[PDB]
Amino acid sequence: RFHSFSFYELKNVTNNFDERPISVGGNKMGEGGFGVVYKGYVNNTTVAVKKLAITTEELKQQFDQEIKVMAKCQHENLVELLGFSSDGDDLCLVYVYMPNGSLLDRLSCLDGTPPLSWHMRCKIAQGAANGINFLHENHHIHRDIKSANILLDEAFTAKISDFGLARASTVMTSRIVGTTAYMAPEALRGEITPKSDIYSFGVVLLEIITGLPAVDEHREPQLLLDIKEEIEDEEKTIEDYIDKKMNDADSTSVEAMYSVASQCLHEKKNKRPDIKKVQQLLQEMTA
Ligand SMILES: CC(C)Oc1nc2nn([C@]34CO[C@](C)(C3)C4)cc2cc1C(=O)Nc1cccn([C@@H]2C[C@@H]2F)c1=O
Repeated sequence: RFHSFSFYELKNVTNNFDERPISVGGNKMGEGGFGVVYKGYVNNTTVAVKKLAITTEELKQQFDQEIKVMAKCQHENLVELLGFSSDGDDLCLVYVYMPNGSLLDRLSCLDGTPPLSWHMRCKIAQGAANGINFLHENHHIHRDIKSANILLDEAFTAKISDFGLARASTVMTSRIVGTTAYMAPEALRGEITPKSDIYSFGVVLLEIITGLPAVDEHREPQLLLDIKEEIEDEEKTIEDYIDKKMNDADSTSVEAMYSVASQCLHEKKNKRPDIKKVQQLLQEMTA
């Protein structure tokens, strides 16, 4: 069901992979560890084209791993692969365009976008949990859950992205991959489990509550997961950290979200809630 592109087609529709940012008149919209994301225009449709940039064989394995997961993983809250380019030296993945970009950039109001309302933040968290539930229900571990990997369409529907590190689902690995500021302690040690996705989602819930990135070079505490200490050690309250760029943050619902995040962020994996419980708790917050 995926359209095979020749590489030259993608070169043509991405202004020959103009690496300049969109604002500078280029085609680059963002980047990750595994490739650079470009805006493309194919058959009157705006698309996202990720050109993959780790040993070369491993890059191909991740390329195909995204294809295999995407082939079986279709959901409202998962980004949709449209096609690929495997011919040529470079590897390309073509996705449905997401007009409102990443949750990370929207939380930071990048490029002048308005602050997200608390009501929309709750819907986004629910949508993201629905996507993770689909992955876990179909026996997949994302392994890179983070706000940069939660994309938003024109209606701000949340869509989980980047299944290159995804795995089927005790099991350990020589390769520790992920985003350290979001990873569970067991994941930092090479353990591979769906419970590590829950911990990373807890950091995301914290980013949503506070509007702060998971790590900020010029910030103390520099890691957001550390603020869970100040709350439990009574050094600070969740009030002190609630994003001030909001006018509709009911205290009860916000404290409800911190509770879900706190449970997700227990260092012991087996004490973490499962995704269905996380779904249930998040639904109960808006009820
Ligand atoms: C987060 C970055 C990397 O992506 C985007 N940023 C955007 N910023 N803006 C706007 C518009 O007006 C603004 C003020 C600037 C917001 C629109 C965007 C669309 C995207 C996009 O469609 N991005 C992906 C779609 C599908 C998949 N993947 C995964 C990487 C794999 F391919 C994507 O990254």
